[PDB]
Amino acid sequence: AAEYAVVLKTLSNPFWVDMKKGIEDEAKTLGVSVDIFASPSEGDFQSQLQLFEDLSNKKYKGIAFAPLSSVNLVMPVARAWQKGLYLVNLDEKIDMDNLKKAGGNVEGFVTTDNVAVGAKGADFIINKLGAEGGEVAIIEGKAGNASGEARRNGATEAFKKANQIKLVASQPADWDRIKALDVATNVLQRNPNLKAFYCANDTMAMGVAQAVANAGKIGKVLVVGTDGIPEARKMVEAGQMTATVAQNPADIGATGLKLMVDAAKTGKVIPLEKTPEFKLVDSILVTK
Ligand SMILES: OC[C@H]1O[C@@H](O)[C@H](O)[C@H](O)[C@@H]1O
Repeated sequence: AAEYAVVLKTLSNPFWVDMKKGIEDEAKTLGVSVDIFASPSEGDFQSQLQLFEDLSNKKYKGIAFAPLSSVNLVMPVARAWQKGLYLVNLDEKIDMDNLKKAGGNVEGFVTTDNVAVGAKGADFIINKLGAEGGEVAIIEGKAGNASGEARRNGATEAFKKANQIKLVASQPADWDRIKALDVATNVLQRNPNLKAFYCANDTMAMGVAQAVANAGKIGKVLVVGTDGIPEARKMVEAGQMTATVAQNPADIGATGLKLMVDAAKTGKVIPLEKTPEFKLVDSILVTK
């Protein structure tokens, strides 16, 4: 067992594959050993809990983690903090109110500005639709996930400021390709004048693009994703997706590791009452 553990969401999604490789590179750069785990699937709240708990029970100095939901890892993260492990939250913000109640904290949180991500996606759709504007929809991540909610809120508030836009639907598809395809299919059927989807990640954006194609509407309905996974960047380049707000999961991972290693060197965990370190990794809009 290595010095440090990492718990990621699922390597079924290239975003997490790239974060894993970023962390592995940074561990070599820093000269520290890392064990990296992930759940089979997005659905696996309980397994991810048991996985975290199994790690906390061994001899790791620190754990960096991206929880599947805001709440599923609260109790095991508290347990690790109590035991004196250096904890870093990656990407997906844990519920800090529930974590405090459980008697835990984290050294730091490393993420994208997910409000600005939503805003960039919406601002690009507003720019593309021009003065005519029209009806738009948001395809959300899992309800209550800080990542998704922030992108929903940034996009919504951007759309609201533009008179010529009407947000007709804003619905969860739980980071799932087929659920995103079903939701978008139904949004299209109910809203024959839809002009655009903003999608809180690329897994969902690719299902949305498939819904648009199925309805005969490629190019006529814009599709904007988030993450910049390889298949979405290809869809963008080929005009099957309009754009994606790329993230840098390698840098989120590498920055989170270094924050964990820097914290462990102080030889005391953050006090319950202290505000964690906060580091932002840039986003970039990818277009044709
Ligand atoms: O795992 C689903 C999604 O989780 C979010 O928190 C990440 O920032 C990525 O958008 C990822 O695709």
